[PDB]
Amino acid sequence: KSFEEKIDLEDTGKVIQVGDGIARAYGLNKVMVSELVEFVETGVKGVAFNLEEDNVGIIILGEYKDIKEGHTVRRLKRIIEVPVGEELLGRVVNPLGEPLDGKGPINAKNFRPIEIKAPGVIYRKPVDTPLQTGIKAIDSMIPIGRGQRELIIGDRQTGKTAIAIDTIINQKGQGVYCIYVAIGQKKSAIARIIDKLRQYGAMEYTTVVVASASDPASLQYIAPYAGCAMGEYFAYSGRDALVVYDDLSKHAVAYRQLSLLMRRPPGREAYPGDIFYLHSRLLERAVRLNDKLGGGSLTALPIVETQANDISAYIPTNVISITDGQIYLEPGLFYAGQRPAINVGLSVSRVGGSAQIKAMKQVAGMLRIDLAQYRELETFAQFATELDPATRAQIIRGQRLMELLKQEQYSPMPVEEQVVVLFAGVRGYLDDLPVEEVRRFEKEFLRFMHEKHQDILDDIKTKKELTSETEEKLKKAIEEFKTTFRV
Ligand SMILES: Nc1ncnc2c1ncn2[C@@H]1O[C@H](COP(=O)(O)OP(=O)(O)OP(=O)(O)O)[C@@H](O)[C@H]1O
Ligand SMILES: [Cl-]
Ligand SMILES: [Mg+2]
Repeated sequence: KSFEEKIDLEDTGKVIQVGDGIARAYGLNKVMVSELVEFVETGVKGVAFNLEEDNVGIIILGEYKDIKEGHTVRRLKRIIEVPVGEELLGRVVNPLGEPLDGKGPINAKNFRPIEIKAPGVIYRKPVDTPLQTGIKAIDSMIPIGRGQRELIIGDRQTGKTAIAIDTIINQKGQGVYCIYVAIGQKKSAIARIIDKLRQYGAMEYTTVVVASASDPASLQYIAPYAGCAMGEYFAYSGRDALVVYDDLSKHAVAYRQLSLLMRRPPGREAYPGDIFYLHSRLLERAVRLNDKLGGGSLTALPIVETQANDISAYIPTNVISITDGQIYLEPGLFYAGQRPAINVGLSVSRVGGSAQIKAMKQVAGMLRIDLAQYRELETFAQFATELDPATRAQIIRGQRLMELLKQEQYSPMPVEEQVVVLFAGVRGYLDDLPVEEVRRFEKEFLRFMHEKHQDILDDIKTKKELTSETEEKLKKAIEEFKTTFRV
């Protein structure tokens, strides 16, 4: 036994490469992803991010300058935890839960691990309650239900963050705790977003997790897992949470950079790319739980950035496949002034449709049909030698409906208002106005409804359907408004 191996290879390891806040270890054969380890000599801790045999990747938490090749590493057998709960509402934190807003310590009473295994179907029940974004295009055509996974995808500067942040702003009074995860964005941009969340009153029920462009890849990589945990605190305690991952494209880039920081062991240059599994694990944690587990939910809104609208690229293909629905944004729409720049024909939300309230179902069906007919006709309309009156009417209706789907940033709309405005459209009441005046008509109409017909809005709101009685009154209110509207 003069030269026998001294260490336990399952729970103990040896640093074989260290630098730029990362280490690679021999041993630690039984370590799991996101498990804490300790560098014995220095007392510093780390978190496992890669389980390659005898080449385990470790994110060093804190001072890495003192860690040397040959140092012993020991499993702590604990998944790294973050503070979660009410104490984080109103706060801006990094992925480890440290405050970044100057408001003092968090003093959290609860903690959760950044990784858990997503519960199986036995623990879930069907999505049955809406998550109102307050954005007409989505709430009508791409309804989201609480517990689902909805992708927001499109090129840079198409309005992706805007949808997400407006959705958050709209959760005031909706009973939804919100977690906004900024991954890889510039500090300056993130600051602006936090300011808007503050200004529009969202921070009361919102936690912002930041790992900026200037933060290490390691923090960017941990960010969404920490954010999910923070949301799970509510989901698993009979409450509803929404977590925004902005964005998973930058997250994939950070995970890739982490892997590239250490060199490959000689004679093995290709370990598999499991970014698909990383995002799959993250998103499966969106859940609609059963009654025995409290009935709460966690809705996920991952964001993916495309290049040249290439939704066939790798990350896009991955996340499209592991989400229940997709909202597609496009630069052509954006540039034409169709904002939000959502392609409502291509976008889809399977699981949300049944959860959508009845009042909205009552107007979304016709909307969808009218837009379908419009887009068919637009195939050839501009090259038609002539179009009959009926066809012209269908085009006009369609142009009016598209105009109604335009909406300014930071202005999410109550569902009952969406309903009466979309009713006016689908029923033809904007057909005789110039298209350029639809926005104003909408603005003036809704003032008019509060001023003279609040009881209609109240009824739709309370009943969540448009009854025949209220429908008739609505028809008359619209006609009444038109009476005085100045074209
Ligand atoms: N509904 C809207 N109406 C008018 N302008 C909007 C709307 N939504 C977003 N914008 C504006 O369009 C621009 C792009 O928005 P945003 O940054 O949310 O898009 P993005 O896809 O997240 O871009 P990035 O690639 O920078 O993350 C911003 O200047 C934003 O203020
Ligand atoms: Cl911990
Ligand atoms: Mg963005």
